[PDB]
Amino acid sequence: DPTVFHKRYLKKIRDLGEGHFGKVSLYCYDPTNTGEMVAVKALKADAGPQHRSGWKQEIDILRTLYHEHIIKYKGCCEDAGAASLQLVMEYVPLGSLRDYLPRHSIGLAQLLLFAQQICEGMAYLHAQHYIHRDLAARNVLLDNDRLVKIGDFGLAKAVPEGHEYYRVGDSPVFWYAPECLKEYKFYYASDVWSFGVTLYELLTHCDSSQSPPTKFLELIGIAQGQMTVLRLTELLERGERLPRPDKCPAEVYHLMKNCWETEASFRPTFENLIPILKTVHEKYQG
Ligand SMILES: CC(C)(C)c1nc2c3ccc(F)cc3c3c(=O)[nH]ccc3c2[nH]1
Repeated sequence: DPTVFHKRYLKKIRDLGEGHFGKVSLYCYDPTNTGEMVAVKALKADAGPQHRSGWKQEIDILRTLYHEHIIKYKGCCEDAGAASLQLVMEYVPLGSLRDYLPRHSIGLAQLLLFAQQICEGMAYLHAQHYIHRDLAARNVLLDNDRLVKIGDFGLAKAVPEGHEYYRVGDSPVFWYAPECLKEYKFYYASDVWSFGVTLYELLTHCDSSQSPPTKFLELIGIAQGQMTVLRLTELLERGERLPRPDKCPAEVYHLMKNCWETEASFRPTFENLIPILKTVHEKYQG
């Protein structure tokens, strides 16, 4: 059953973040009056046809998802001037792990709990026959209780019923498995590769000097898209991998490497990752 927010009662507070197709801002929704704080995401200015269709897909997908570790869809708002809907979501005031981790002292057990929660949301997503396609620390958000909420479903897709992959502008190539780069196939297992990269980001505390783009660009250089993807594919097929983060346990690095098996069918499922991460979280907790 639909929920409609009325622009007449939305009062902008501040900007929060920029995703693939939309910008997110904080609003007070006050049909009285104070009222509820909500996040509102709107189609970016100068959006072309391809962007409007991506944006429509994002709203359609998020409208169907309902889980403790997926950012909560609240409703939509019409913007008649844009001829487009605006997406209203819960407000999660700690923002993304990309912005949070560099600014706080966080232990290994906490990082592994974040990872477990990411796997729980992703196991749910895959249950529902969607792939995310940009599973990266920038898109993992934290609520006031530091509970993980996966966000930015801008690239997400329904995997055609009867299949284990979706056949695929600017892609987040430094988070992508070789089959995505080379075969233009995005499997459920391709999101698991991306999770491995995200886990690497968590263990490096989202330090920019250690980031996946920094590490790969050191080897590939700035180049055109096609050349970048070719060079990246070659490195990955030859077994090149992101290094073990300082202070990362051997078994946690082995977990990353398993998520980065070149052959997709050898990677763990998100369902299996849940108890694996639970186990290592408890181990390093006490
Ligand atoms: C970059 C991206 C599109 C993933 C994004 N950033 C935020 C965000 C950043 C800081 C903050 F305090 C809140 C949010 C936020 C939010 O509160 N709700 C929904 C999405 C979202 C968000 N979505």
